[PDB]
Amino acid sequence: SSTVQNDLAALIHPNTNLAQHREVGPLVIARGDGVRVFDEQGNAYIEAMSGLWSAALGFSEQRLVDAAVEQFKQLPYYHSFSHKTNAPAAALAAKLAALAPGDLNHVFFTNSGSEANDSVVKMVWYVNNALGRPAKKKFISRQQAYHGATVAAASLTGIPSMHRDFDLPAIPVHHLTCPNFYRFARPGESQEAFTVRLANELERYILAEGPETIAAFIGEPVIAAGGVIPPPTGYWAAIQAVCKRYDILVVIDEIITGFGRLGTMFGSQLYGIQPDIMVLSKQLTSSYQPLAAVVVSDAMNDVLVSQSQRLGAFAHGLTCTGHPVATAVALENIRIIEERDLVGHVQHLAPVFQRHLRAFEDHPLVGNVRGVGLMGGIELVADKATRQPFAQPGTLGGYVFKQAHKHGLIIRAIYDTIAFCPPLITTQDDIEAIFSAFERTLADATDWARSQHLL
Amino acid sequence: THSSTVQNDLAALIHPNTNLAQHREVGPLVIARGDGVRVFDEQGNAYIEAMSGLWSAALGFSEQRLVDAAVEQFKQLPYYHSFSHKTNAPAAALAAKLAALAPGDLNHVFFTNSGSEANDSVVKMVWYVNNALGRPAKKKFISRQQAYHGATVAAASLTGIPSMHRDFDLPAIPVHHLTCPNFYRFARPGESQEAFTVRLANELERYILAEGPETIAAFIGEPVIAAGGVIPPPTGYWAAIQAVCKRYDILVVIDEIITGFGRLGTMFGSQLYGIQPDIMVLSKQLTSSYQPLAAVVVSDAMNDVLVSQSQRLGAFAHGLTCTGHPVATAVALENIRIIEERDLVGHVQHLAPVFQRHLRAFEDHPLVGNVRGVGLMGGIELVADKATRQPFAQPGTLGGYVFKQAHKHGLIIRAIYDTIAFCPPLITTQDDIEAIFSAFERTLADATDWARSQHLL
Repeated sequence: SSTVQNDLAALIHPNTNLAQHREVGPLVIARGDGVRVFDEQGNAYIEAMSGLWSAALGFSEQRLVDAAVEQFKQLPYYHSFSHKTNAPAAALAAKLAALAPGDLNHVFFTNSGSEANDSVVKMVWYVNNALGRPAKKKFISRQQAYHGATVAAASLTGIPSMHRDFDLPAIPVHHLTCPNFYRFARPGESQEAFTVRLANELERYILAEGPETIAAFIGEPVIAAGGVIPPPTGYWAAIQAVCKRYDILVVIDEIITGFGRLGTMFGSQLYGIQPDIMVLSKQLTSSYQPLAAVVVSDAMNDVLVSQSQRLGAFAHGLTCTGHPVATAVALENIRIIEERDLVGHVQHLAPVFQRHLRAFEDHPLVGNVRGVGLMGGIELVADKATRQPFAQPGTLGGYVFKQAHKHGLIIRAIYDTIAFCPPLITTQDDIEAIFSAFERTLADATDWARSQHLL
Repeated sequence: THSSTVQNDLAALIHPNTNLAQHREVGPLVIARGDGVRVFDEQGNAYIEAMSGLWSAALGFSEQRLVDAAVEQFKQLPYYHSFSHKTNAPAAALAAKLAALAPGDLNHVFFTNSGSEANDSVVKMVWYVNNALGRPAKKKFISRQQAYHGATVAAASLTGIPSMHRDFDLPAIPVHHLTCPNFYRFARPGESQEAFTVRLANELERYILAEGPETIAAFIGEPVIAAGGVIPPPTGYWAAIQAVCKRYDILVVIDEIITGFGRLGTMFGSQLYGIQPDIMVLSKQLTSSYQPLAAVVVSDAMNDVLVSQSQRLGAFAHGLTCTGHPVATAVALENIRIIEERDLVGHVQHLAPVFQRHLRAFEDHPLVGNVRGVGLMGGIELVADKATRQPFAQPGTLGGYVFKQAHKHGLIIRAIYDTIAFCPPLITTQDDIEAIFSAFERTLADATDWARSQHLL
């Protein structure tokens, strides 16, 4: 059987229209090279999304392969239960502690960001039980947030299509307004005034619920999967100021913004966030190995230790927690990012990247352009004057996603917002190639949107 | 002075399933190198890994063919996702291979990284399918005391081991836990195993009728309870449980994350006990843990409802970044190929009688209350009084000693409170078995002296 035939017979795809899949079948990706991937027939595509916002070092970094191979040949697997450990997992924990801001000094490993955020929920409940605060358990998130796919993590997620028919949220979570200035600012309202309203919304909820029942706020510094939405001016100062006055932990999900994506090593630096807990994945390993990390404070670790003293063990763990090959790849991935000063590279490249995005502001299909560092979004709308969404949201974005392949370009459509998140290794020439292909794609999409009567 | 690894670990690493307070005092044991069924620490001490790590390293700790499979895939495509119709050859081939191996019409496969994610995915799929069918009340899960199904919030709610719930506010989804099917512990005086099975089936049916079958979506269970104490089911259990579930249209979810790929002497434990699952979950031996991978295999009927939902909702809005990871799935494919090529299921069938006899040699030992096991899994439960089956005053005190002391005799086992578990790699030889139990004999002698001096008896 062909790969296509194996796929159509047996594979349930994630985040895919499974009915349309029976008709159109899969696109088989066969090979990676730098910022490009190739399908089974040999067609080339510039991967302007780094896959899933994650392949920081591109798709053929032999030094990551080498790190995996070297570890495989010594010890291809061992666990970290019952005091057992391995050298890469311990070295990576120490490295993440050295990189993370403030007293974020203690690291717990998982396979995925979803597991990591599940672990945060469990750790926070555990610590507040240990502290004699058994009521202090509710989480606060936001509309359009993305924090993962497990039952708890997807309850923190605030994208409504990810809740529909899954009975989510299934744990106590409140979702604030999405901090999207373009979409929700009032006529003539400044970004600062929008932030005032968002911060007051958060505090109004805390006071109505009772702060003694609220354990934590979780958020991405920039909302990615929900639409590439940078925060409005002053937002993170205001949110932290509120949370600090109620002993509400600030959990910062850096699974996409971490490791240079915004032009600083962690997005928390750019926005002046001091997290109580920081969550990392994706560019942590360039997704060459499944790995995520939860980084917590000395104070939180001390409570975890006092719990083991009275309960006998920290009764939480995954079979591959601390996997020696996964953590060895991450350690090498970080070393490359530092040795090659890729954070500095993003700083150098971000202006031309952002300029290319904003060149489309006057385009007939474009309602808003936004972006920070090496992440960007171009939101297409049915009417520029009224910011009107399309009658069936995603109709035009879905076309752009498909049609870009014909021009050798992979982007990701978030309904009708076109996302860009290319590898940290992207060059000036790569940027020009991305936008040449996107120009051709958007010209096709203009003909298509007009014929389809979408505008 | 401590090694750099020890210093790094003590400064920064939060350990899973570890006493974090004791860890500050005793520090970590650094495992450095693998060699077949053995591992070596940083000091050069050697250990026969009688647990395959975490019940999982089926091919042992130095199988170069799995390394080769990872390398060959790394050189072509080190990562790509499976969202938005994208796919890769190893994930598609592995899906087809698992569908070919799985019983009945378990023909459709969803990939995750971990068993916990997989069981979380099962919970979501079951709720999704029941909403799709216009049955919004049919959502409750049934599990069992001492079950283990993972560590995420939902999966750990299905887990029935109380220490894994304590201070975590679990269960946190609707679940009911039946009696643990442990004949040694819960049989009445003179009761046969078949009679105990009847009582367990009637317990399940009474619960269903009292709750309302229209509110109950699924039963989940391991064929043999592993992390909960190596507890095989009593005679006829699975036939009886399945019949009740079928009577009330309750899905049967079989968690083969440990029993899968030959552990019990059949490719899947469902064959040994005559289980036909609606959903089967796989991990661990799937890759010998060389790569994080798990799989959910569902029936045609389940898949048809998932497809009808995408028709009306636009997408199956569920997925992990590394779902279907090409390196992880390529390693799993080669792992299965080696199991088949070397007929390791047949090898387990040959080893199992010898292994089980070595376990039962300890039945008459003064510390041993019960010996149990099937295939290449076994457990030796230590008790304070054999006549009354009395647990120890502080459960785990003796088991913890045995765990520590076995290292001194070159042996790694796992203590489940005071039950000693054995689950060696599929590649274990008869010589290896003799070495395991020679070292365990010496450890149990040490423990008998220690238990006496400690006044535990």
